[PDB]
Parts: sequence; C-alpha cells; structure tokens
Amino acid sequence: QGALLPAKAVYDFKAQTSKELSFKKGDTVYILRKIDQNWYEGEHHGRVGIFPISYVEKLTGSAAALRTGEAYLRYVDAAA
Repeated sequence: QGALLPAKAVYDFKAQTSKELSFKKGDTVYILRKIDQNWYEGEHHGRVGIFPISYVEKLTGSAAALRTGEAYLRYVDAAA
C-alpha cells in the first residue's frame, strides 16, 4: 504493501496548473495511482498532483543487479 511507489523523472515536466506536479529529470517522484491511461497521481517535494506516466521510470531494479563493473568491484575490494 500500500505504499507510494518510488519513481525517477526521465524528463523535466513543467506544470501548467496547480494540480499538475513540476519536476526535473533525475528527481524522485512517488506514484499513488493512475487517473487515466496517460497520467499518474502522486507526490513530489511534498506536493500532490498529476504527471505523465511516460515521464517517469518506476524504480523496480534490485541492488543485486547493480553489483557489477570494475569501479564497484574495486571499491569493495573484490579482487584483494
């Protein structure tokens, strides 16, 4: 569970009305529900409103898939 779903903005979104949220690419946005096939209702910077589904990425990736690459393996001393 019932929690707001974390997401990341994939594009800047400029609200035209108070009921739309505004955010910058890379911001964290939270998803409550869909109001239609194009818009989510959710939260950003403590404000509630709507924003396009297509402008965010729902945060589904686990940390286990991220434990890769030389910079990460060097940091954690994996080849010591």
